[PDB]
Amino acid sequence: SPILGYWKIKGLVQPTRLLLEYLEEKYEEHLYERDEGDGLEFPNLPYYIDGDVKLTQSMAIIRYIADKHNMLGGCPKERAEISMLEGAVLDIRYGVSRIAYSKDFETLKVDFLSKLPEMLKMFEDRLCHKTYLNGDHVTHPDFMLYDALDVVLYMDPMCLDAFPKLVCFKKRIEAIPQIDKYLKSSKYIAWPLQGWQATFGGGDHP
Amino acid sequence: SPILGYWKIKGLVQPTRLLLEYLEEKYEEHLYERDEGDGLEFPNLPYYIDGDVKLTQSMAIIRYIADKHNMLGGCPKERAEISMLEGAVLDIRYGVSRIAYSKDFETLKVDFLSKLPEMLKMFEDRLCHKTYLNGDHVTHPDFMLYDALDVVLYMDPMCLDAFPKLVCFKKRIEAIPQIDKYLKSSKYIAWPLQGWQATFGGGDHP
Repeated sequence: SPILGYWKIKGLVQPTRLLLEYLEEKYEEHLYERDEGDGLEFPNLPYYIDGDVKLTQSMAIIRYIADKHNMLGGCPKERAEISMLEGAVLDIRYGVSRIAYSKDFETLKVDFLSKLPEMLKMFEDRLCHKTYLNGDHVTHPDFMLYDALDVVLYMDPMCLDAFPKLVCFKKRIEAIPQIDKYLKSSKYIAWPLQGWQATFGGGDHP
Repeated sequence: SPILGYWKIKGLVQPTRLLLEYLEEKYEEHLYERDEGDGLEFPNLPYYIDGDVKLTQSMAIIRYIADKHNMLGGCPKERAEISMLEGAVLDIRYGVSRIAYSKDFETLKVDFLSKLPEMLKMFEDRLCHKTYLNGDHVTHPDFMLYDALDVVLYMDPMCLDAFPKLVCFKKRIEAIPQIDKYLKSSKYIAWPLQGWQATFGGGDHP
C-alpha cells in the first residue's frame, strides 16, 4: 500500500490527496505534527513511497500518480497543455505561500490580490467552453486549481464574485461523489493551509 | 520554424535554450528588451510557438521540447525521477530569483547560501555514481542544473569548492560540442541573470 508523508496541513500535498481520493486509490499517510521536528534520493516532505518507487518533490509525486493512471496526456501536445495549466495554477498557489510567512504579509497581500483577478480570468475563460480545465474529464490540475481557490477564498472571500464559472467549478469538484465523501470524512485536513507558523493560513484554526 | 519568446536575459528560459542547442533544433527567438514593456491560452513570457502549438509556462515549454524528442522517461517511474530532479533544481533556481529583487537581498543571500550546500550535496551524490543526473545520457534537468550552477557561481564563486563532482559536471556540459559552440556564439546571452531591475544578477553587466 502506497505511503504519502507530509505535515498534517493542506500545504503542497492537498491536491495530491484529492487526486488519490478521486481515483479511489488506497494509501496510508505519515502525518507529521507541529512539534515533530524531531532510498529517498532527495530528502524532503512530501514523500511518496510505493512498491519501491521512493519520491520527493510534490509535483513529481502528483504527476507520478496521474501518470500511473494515464492522466498526463496522450501526445506531447496534450501533455504540455496539462503542464501549462499546472504551472498556471502554481503561480496562484506559490503566490500565496511566497508571502504567507512574511512580516509584511498584510502589505504584500494587497499586491497579490490586486494581480489575482488577471490570473483567475484565464481559468474563467478556459471554463466558459469546458467542464473541467482539460475538457470533459478530470485531470490533476483540476485538483490543484480547487486547492488554490479554497486557499484564496480564505484570503479574500469575495475574490470569486466576478468569476461565476470558477464558483460553479469549485462546487462541481465538491459534487464529485468520491470528493464529497472525502471532504466529509475523518481523513480531511481542513486547517492549516500553510505551515502552522504562517502569518496567513497558519495557526490551529481559521 | 519554432519561435521562443522571452526577455533578452538568461532568466527562466536559459535551460530551454541549452536544450534546443543540444538537440541542434532550429528555432528563432523573439527577444524583448528592457524598455520594450510596450491563440496563447495563458499570456506570459516565455512563449513557445511551433506548428500551431502555442505554449506559455517555462516548464511546460522545456518539457514539451524534451517530450517531442522522447527524453521525458520511458515508464511512469522514469518520468517521475526526471520530474524529481527538475523540482530539486528549481528549488535552487527559484531560491535565487525569490530574493534577487528584494530590498533585503544582501541579508537574504546569507540564509540562501547557508542552505545551498545541503541542496547541492544531493546532486553531488547523484553524480558520484552517474555521468549526468539521469545516468549516461543527457536529460533536460541537466541543463536546468547547469544554469543553476552558473547563477549561484555569480552569487558565491566558492560555493562549488566543496563539490568536485559538480565542478566536473559543469565542465562536462560545457564540453558537449553543440553547447561549447553555442556558448561561444553570437546567440549566447551572458547577462543579465534575472530581470535588469534585479538587485542581484540584474543590470547590463556583471
